[PDB]
Amino acid sequence: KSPLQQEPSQPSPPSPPICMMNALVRALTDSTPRDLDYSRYCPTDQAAAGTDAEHVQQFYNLLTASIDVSRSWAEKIPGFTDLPKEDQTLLIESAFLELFVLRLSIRSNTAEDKFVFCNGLVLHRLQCLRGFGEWLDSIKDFSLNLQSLNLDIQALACLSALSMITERHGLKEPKRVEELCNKITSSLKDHQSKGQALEPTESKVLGALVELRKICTLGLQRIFYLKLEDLVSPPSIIDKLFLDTLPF
Repeated sequence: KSPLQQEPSQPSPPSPPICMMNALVRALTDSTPRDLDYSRYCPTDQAAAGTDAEHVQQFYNLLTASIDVSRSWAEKIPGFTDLPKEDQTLLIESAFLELFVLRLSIRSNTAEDKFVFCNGLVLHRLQCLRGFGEWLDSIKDFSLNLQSLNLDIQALACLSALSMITERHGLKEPKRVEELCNKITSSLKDHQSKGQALEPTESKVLGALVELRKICTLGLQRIFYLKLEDLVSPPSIIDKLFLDTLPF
């Protein structure tokens, strides 16, 4: 009598408003040290006296703390949990080095040649030169460029989420990760329109994004040689990350 065909053409009322930008910023502000720790901070530190083995030990200890902080950072993000369990794990492991570098560069001061970690620990430049070496130096150069961009708090919050969220390879539903990426870009996009220019600085971000990626692969390269040496052998979590992640 009355058959149905074609699309329903339902307007579909808009979803209720969400403070997406605020949530990202809130998480970003809490994951920063206040007390600060300069007990081991020194103006001069030459690579010597167990430089390799001791520094390598320091390297994993810092990352172990960094990844837990990164996890909490991801956990604070709204809609992060909604993604499959495996997706959330894949995103964290792949983006752990990127988040550490990105967050470290923002917090660090290139003019002062000092690096401030999310734990408040400061390793100047030479202190991390023992292992990172030229790898650290690249981060300092990257940080200077990043500072030039400025990137407000809200803009920065979306970008850190953007770095964390991206299509990998054996992803759970590429679209789950992409869905979240679009969500971050939605908040971010309105942020870029807030300024008088109304021009998105994403293109500038992508140029620094490639450089950021170079650091991510550089981190893998440095540790690859150190692991062959096996000065102290990486922890299960960090070694797991290396094997789980791929250079491609």
